[PDB]
Amino acid sequence: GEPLYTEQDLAVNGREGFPNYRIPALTVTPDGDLLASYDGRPTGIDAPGPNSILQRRSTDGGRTWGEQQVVSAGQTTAPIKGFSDPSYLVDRETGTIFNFHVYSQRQGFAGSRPGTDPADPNVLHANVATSTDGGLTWSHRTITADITPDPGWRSRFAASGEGIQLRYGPHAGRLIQQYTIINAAGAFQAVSVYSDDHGRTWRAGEAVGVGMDENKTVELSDGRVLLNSRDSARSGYRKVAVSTDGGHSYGPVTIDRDLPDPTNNASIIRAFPDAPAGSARAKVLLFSNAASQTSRSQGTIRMSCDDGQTWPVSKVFQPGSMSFSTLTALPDGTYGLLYEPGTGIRYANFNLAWLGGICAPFTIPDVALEPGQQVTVPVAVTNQSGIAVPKPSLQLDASPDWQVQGSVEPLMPGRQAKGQVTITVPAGTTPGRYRVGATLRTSAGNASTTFTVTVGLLDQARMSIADVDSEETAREDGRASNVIDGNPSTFWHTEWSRADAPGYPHRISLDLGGTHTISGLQYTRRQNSANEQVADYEIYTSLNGTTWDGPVASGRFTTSLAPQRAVFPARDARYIRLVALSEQTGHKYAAVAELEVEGQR
Ligand SMILES: CC(=O)N[C@H]1[C@H]([C@H](O)[C@H](O)CO)OC(C(=O)O)=C[C@@H]1O
Ligand code: NA
Repeated sequence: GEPLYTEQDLAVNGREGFPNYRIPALTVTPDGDLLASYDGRPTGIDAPGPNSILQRRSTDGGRTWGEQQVVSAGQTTAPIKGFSDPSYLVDRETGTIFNFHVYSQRQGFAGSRPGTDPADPNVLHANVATSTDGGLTWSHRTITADITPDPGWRSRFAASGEGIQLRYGPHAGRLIQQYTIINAAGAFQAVSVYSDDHGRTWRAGEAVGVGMDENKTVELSDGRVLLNSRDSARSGYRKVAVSTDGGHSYGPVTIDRDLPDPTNNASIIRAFPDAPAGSARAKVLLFSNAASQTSRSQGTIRMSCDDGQTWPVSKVFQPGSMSFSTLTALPDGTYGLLYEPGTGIRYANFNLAWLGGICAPFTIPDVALEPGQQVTVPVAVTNQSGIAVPKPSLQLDASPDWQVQGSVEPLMPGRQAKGQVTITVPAGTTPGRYRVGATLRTSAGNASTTFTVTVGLLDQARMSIADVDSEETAREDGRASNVIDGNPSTFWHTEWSRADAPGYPHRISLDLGGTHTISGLQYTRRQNSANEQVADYEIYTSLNGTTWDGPVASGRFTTSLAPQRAVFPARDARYIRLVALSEQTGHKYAAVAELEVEGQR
C-alpha cells in the first residue's frame, strides 16, 4: 500500500545523564508495548566501561516514548562494575522478558580470563535480567558457569539486539540467545545458549566456526535455525551456518557474498513470525546492516522470500553513519528498527510498501567475451510473489560506453520466467572484470541482481598453482590457490607463523591448464591489510614449466586496492610466474588477493 518510513531519536549523546549512548536492543512485549534498551556509557567505551543497561518503553506502538530508566546500574566508583550490550528475549508462552548483557569489573571481552565464579573480577561475566511484569522491574543473575562447559572458554558476550523463541518442531518453545566466546587457541567462536524450561536454566550448545563475532539466529519456514554472523577476520561480508537440531549445533560456516558488511553487528528476523510452518509467508526474512565493506554507513534493509537463500530486495534507510541496528516485527504489521546514527540511539518504523520490492529473485550467468564482441545471455526469474506481472522490464547498469539491453517475459504465479541480456563491449575496452547490475522493474515492486562480464581474461577455474615459495596455512588460510578463486576477500599470504619463514623475494607460479596466447597479469593486493603489499615485481612465462622466459615485464605496483595491470607483448604460454621482489614499506610478507591473466581463452 502506502509507503511509511519515519524516525526519531531516543537517546542523544550528552543529554539525560550520559556522554555516549550505544548498542541497541528492541522488543515487543506480549502486551504490544515496545521496549528499547541500550548502554549508558559514562566513559564512552565498551566493557570494562562502567556502563548501565537502560530502557525506554512505548505504550502506543512506537509513536511516543516514556522516561529512560535503569535496568542494570553501572558502578563508576571503585570497585568498578559495568553492564553493557543488551539483547532482549521474550518468552511469548509464559510472558517473562529477558535482557542479556555483560557484567564486567576489571576486564572486557579481549581481557577476560578463564574461570566462572560470579565474583571473579577478571572474568567478563554473562548476566541476564529477568522480568515477570512486562519489563517494569528486573531481577538479575550471572549464568557464566551454566554456559561454560569448556574450561578453555575464557570469554563470552551475548550478541546485542534480540533473541528468539522457536515455534516449530520438537524443540518448540526453546529460547535461544546468541553468544561469542574466546577458546583456549584464542579463536572467536559462535554458540547458541538456550533454555527449554522457560528461562529457569540455560546451557550452551556446541561452539561453531572461527573468526566469528556477534551473531544472530532466526527460525526458517521448516524449523531450521539460520545463524548470521559478523566476521572478526574482516572479510567484508557476513558469515552463515544453519542448525537442524534447534540451535544445539551448526553445519559449516561459509562467507555470504550477497551480504557486504564492514565488521559490524546486524539483525535478521522473520517478516511474519506467526505464519504457519512451510507457508509462503513463513519463508520471508528481513535483514538490517551497514551495506558497505569499508565503513559503517549505507544502512540497508534486505528481504528474502526463500528462507534466506536469495535477497532480491533491498532499500537504504540511512545513507550516512549507521552502526548497530536491530529489527522487530510490530503487532500492526509494520517493523521497528532501532539503530546507531552516530549521535546515540534512534528508532524508525517502516512498512513493506516502503521497501518496494517484489519477491522475484533472478539470475544472469557470468559471461566472458573479447573487446568488440556481442553476446546474448539467458535471464531466469524465479517468481515467488504469487502475482501476475504482464509488463516486466529489465534495466541494466554497465560501463558508460557499453551497449547493454534486456527484456523479460511476463511473470506468472508459481512459475519461472525467461529473459535475455545482450551486451556489446567496444573494441578498445581494457581487459578486466566488469560488474553489471540488473534491475527487474514491475508495478508491484523491483528486484535486482549483479553479474560479471569478463573481457580478455583467461578462465581462473582452469588454473592451478604450479609452485609457491611460501604460504601460511597453520594460523590462517593464506593458501596460494586463494589468488585464483575469483574472490578479492581470500588471499595468498606467505608464511608468517614461524620466525624462520623466508623474507623477500616471494614467488607464485600458475598453471593455466593449457597453452594460451597471453599478454598481461592483473594483481589485486590484500584488501584488509596494508603491510604485505607487493611493490617491485617481475613476471616470467613458460611453455614447459621448467624453462622460464623473461622477465617479460617488471615495475612497481602502487598501493591501489583495484586490480593493477602489468602488460607485455602477446606470447604463447602454459605457465605464468609472479616474482615479488619487495614490499611497499620493506616488510617481510607478501599477500595477493587475486591474479587474473589477460589472454585468449
Ligand atoms: C562486549 C563488548 O566488547 N562488545 C562490543 C563489541 C566487541 O568488542 C567486538 O564485537 C569484539 O569483536 O564491539 C562493538 C563495536 O562497535 O565494534 C561494540 C560492543 O559493545
Ligand atoms: Na582471492
